[PDB]
Formats: sequence, C-alpha cells, structure tokens
Amino acid sequence: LRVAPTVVTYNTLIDGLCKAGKLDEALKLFEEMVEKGIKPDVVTYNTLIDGLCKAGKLDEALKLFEEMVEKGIKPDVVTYNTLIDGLCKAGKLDEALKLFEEMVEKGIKPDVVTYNTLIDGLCKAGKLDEALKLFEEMVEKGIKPDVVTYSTLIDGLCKAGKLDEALKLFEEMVEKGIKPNVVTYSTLIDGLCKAGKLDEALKLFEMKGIKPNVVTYNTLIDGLCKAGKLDEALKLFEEMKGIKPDVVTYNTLIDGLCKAGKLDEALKLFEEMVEKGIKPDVVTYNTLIDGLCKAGKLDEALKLFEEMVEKGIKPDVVTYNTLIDGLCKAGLDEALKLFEEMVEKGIKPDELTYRRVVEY
RNA sequence: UUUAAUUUUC
Repeated sequence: LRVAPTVVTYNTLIDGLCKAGKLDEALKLFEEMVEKGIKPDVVTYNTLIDGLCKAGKLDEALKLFEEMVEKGIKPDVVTYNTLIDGLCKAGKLDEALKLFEEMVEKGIKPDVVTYNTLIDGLCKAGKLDEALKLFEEMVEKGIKPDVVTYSTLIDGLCKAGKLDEALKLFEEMVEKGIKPNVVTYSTLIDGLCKAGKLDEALKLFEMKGIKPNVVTYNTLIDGLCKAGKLDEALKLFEEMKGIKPDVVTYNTLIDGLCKAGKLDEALKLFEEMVEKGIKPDVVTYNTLIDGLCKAGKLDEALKLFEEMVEKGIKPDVVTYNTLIDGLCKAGLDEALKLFEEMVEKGIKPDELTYRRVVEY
C-alpha cells in the first residue's frame, strides 16, 4: 500500500466509515492523518461534521466547526448546508436560520441545496407559508428550482392535508420541465394513501417508465394494511418484481398484523425476517412490544424487550414510552423503574414520557 | 463532502 496517501484517500475512508456507521473508527483516522504530516481540509471537516450530525452528536459537530475556523480553514457553502440540515433535523430551527444569515455575512451565496435544505426544515416545522416564501425567493435570485425542491414542497403540502395543491404543484413541475422521479411519485402515493384515496394511489403507481423501488411498495403496503386490506398487502409483498423487501417492508406488515390481532402471522414474519438475513432494528421490537401490551399480554412484551438487549438493538423513547404505558395500565413502581433506567442509558425523555407517569 | 419519499409509542 505504502505511494503517499493523499488527503483524498483519508477523506474517502472517513466518509465511508461515517456512512456507515463506525463513527469512532472515522475520527481515529482524522487523528492518524494529522500526526502523519497530512493536513485536513475543508472537505475533511465537512465529512466528519455530517457524520457527527447523523449520529446525533450535533453539539460535538459544532466543536469541529469551531476548530476549522481557529485553523483558518474557512467553512464554505457546504459546511453551512451540513449545519443547516443537521440543526433542522435535531429541532433547532432558529439556530439553523441563524447560519442562513451568517452565510451571507461572510460572502457565501446561499445554494439550491441551501434553499432545499431550509424549505424542508420549514415544512417539517409546520411552517408551509414560510416554505413557499423561500421558494419565491430562489426564483427572485434565479436559482433554478429542481426536482428535490418540488418534491419537498409536494411532500410539505401533502403532510399538511393540502393534497389538491400538491397535485397542482406536480402538474406545474412537468409543464416547467423538471421531471419527477420515483421519490416525487412515491410522496404523492404517500399522500393519496394517507387521505383514504387508495384507488388514486394505485392509479398513480401504474409510473413514463419510472421504476418503483422498495419505498414506493412500502407506501402501498402500509396504505393497504391501514385500510384493512391485509391480504391485498400480503399479495403486493409477493409481488406485483425484482425489489428485495427490506426491514421497513416487514415492520409495516408486522404492525398491520399486530393491529389486526393476527399475532401468529406477524411473529412468523418476524422469524422469517432473520432467516432471510434482514436484521430487526428498533422499530420491529417496538411494533411487537406494543401489539403484545395492547393485546393484554405484558409478560411476552417484556420477554421481547429483554431479548432486544440479548441481541444488540438499543432501546428508544418509543420503547420506554410503550412499556411505560403498558406497565401503568397493567396495574407503577416498575413503570417508574423503567423511567430511571431510560435516563441512565442516555435516552432523553419526551412529553408523553412525562404526561403518562405523572397522570401516579 | 451537504438537501426531498415509506414502518412502531393514536
């Protein structure tokens, strides 16, 4: 191997490890390169900063930003976009809108991605009419709205129940010549399904030839289970081909079948999951722990939760919130014992976590 | 190197 390894090799390696998901491996290269005479650059800082935001170490991300500036490695548009996205997705919207101000004070033009990144945050922050302002502002600066832009607004409008305006934006997109893709059509197929418009969802799935992927089939499967067509969704899972089901496919059906009472069927799909080399994440165990609790069967729910940690999947706010619920409803001290444990392990409690225990 | 879609606690 060793030709002098560049910065670009360490930058490829560090990104690769960041996604994913051995972040601790990544940062020891970052050290190992600086001790070797190889100086990290703007892209080396941006990689790690995005790695650390995805792994939810946002506060540790801004440490590295501080460190770049100190070094006189200037943060560029990308560094700022990584930060603006990371802050939105950790719920720091107004922090993120600060950096949007600061970018311009430093002579950095905001981007197509910067506007996309912020229109997304705005939409997900229940602020649609600000999202549509930022969309008016790109055009004012002739930054061409693209397929990620339109797909985001459409998602936005659907998730606010504003379905017939999403449809109206999909039309506009095409006559304006930005072509939809699998993600466009599959947000819309998410829309229509969530508005009880299953026929319409399937009629959009027919899409030019955009090849549906596993997400579009998970949309329809979830659409079918919620509408109570469990065997039409077991059919589509068969299916109407070449798409390998993944972990969400099984969770969606595991939930559908739990809700229905078909706990036999579900658990065999959960047993089938692992035979086919699809590891059960935190949501598979969540979905069942709920099903078992609400079916009155709190013993087996707890079995599953112990087994969770016999395996490697670490619990969740949902895990604890669900068991908290079921434990209290199962006629308190243990519910409260789970709550202490949730604080030691490192998970932060949410409103419901509080709302339940209290309401003692 | 950075942005959009589907699953679990209603």
